[PDB]
Amino acid sequence: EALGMIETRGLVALIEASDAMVKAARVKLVGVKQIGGGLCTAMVRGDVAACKAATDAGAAAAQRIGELVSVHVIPRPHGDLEEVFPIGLKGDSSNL
Amino acid sequence: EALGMIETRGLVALIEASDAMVKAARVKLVGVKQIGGGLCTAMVRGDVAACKAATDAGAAAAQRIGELVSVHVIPRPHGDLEEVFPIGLKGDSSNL
Amino acid sequence: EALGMIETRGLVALIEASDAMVKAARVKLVGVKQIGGGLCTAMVRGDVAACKAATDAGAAAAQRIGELVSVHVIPRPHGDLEEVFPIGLKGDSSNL
Amino acid sequence: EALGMIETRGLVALIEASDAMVKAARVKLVGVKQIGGGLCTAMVRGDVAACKAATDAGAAAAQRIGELVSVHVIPRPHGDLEEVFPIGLKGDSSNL
Amino acid sequence: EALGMIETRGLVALIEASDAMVKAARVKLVGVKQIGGGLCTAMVRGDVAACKAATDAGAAAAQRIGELVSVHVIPRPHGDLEEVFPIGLKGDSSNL
Amino acid sequence: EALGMIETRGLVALIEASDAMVKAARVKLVGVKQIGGGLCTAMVRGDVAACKAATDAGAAAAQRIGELVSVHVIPRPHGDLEEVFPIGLKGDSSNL
Repeated sequence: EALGMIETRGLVALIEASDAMVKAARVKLVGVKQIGGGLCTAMVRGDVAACKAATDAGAAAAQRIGELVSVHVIPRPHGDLEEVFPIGLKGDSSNL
Repeated sequence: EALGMIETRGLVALIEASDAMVKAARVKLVGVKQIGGGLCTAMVRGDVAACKAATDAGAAAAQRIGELVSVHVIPRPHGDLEEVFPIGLKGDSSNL
Repeated sequence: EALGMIETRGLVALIEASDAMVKAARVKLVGVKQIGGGLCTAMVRGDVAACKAATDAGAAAAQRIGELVSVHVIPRPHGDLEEVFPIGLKGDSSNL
Repeated sequence: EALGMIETRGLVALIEASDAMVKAARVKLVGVKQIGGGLCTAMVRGDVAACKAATDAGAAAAQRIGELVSVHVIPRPHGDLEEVFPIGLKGDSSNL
Repeated sequence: EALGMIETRGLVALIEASDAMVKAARVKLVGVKQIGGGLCTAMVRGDVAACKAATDAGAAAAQRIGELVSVHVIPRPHGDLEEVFPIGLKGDSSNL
Repeated sequence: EALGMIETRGLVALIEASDAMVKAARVKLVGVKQIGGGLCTAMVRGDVAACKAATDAGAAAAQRIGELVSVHVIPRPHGDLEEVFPIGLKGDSSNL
């Protein structure tokens, strides 16, 4: 499955962006990660088309209420990514 | 149930904003999350009307004593949001 | 019991502010929370009068040695606050 | 094995940089570490040639979408590094 | 016992300041706490005279190599402080 | 044993500085600590001569690729330091 991601500065932009992604396409919200500085990121998985609709829906909403840091789709993420980041079809992670 | 959220820069604005939300409407404070940078966020659930009264009460108070980062109501949050964020009618989360 | 709170930027202001609060009135220091950015907050509980004496004693001291972010008393905090914040007469929290 | 590393300010640059590294050379993504301030770092291991191809692929991508903080290859990292940093051929670490 | 405290921006100032405090007087290093933003604080306990010698030794050293945020002695800290902060003659705390 | 320390703003400077320290002298990397703000610090132990060679090797490298915050050797660190900081000849710490 492809991967879509949205970064926001502020958590309410990011929760709203996520609700938008998920309502706008068959994508699944799989995890969310903050890195300090107030930066936070949501990840979704689904079909490549969906992740483009998703992240495009989610970017819209973020910008209406927050501050988008970045939006991006990786169509075919390396399986190696699922080991290290909270982007994985089964609660595999991002809790340490 | 709808979802209301308030972000503040500083925790005493946010505790006061929360006491305000909860006193002003039938909404329930369900969790609170910081993301570094001194940003912190409270979430409430209740009827759509309540979450508008709540967050409108809470914004007032925040601004009197702190620095509101953002206020917002999502009337019908996707169930997918409850998996990933501390917005959930049963201590399901935001402890890892 | 009422609730008093002091925010400081820097932890030595905040420890001194707390020693001040607690020496100046019958209030009890119940917890302390940092939110990154170097922001940290102390909470006390006691009679409404005490929490005004407390926080007024604590603000004085903070400002002599640090940087007060904010001071504030909520006379009758909603019981809902004790679920989510380290403001509670019994080590109920703020450890996750 | 050599060690390659990419730092980004923002996590979506860094996830994209990583997918790039790993697709562009026989290197293995071994861990990722944030240090607050929104700084985050990915580490890869492989042959010296690979880690140069990797990190050069990963830098490209980071800069297209984010803000690279730094890129660098250490051809022959001291074994002492594997004790203290998440750069190690076997989930040995960076969880405390 | 009295309480002395030093705040530094940067951890090597703070480790050096601590070695200084402890070599210069009969005070005991009891804990150290960071609050993000790169702020970190060391606490010592001993006789009031010692904590003045200590913190005065420690301030000197900090300023030679770092950035002192603040220095301060509280001669007779409320017992309530030992519940909430890492200032306590017996590893009672500051691990949650 | 003496103690050497390097602070960097950015983790790849710091990993490179460490590989340098350890290759340049008989010193041992004993731990590493971040304090938010993107500040991170490595500690080494060895003979006083070594820790001067080490930290001097490590500073060089840091500055070529990052931003050194500070370098410093304490020849004879108080045993009290090993209780509170990740500077200790036996995985005693800095995990809470």
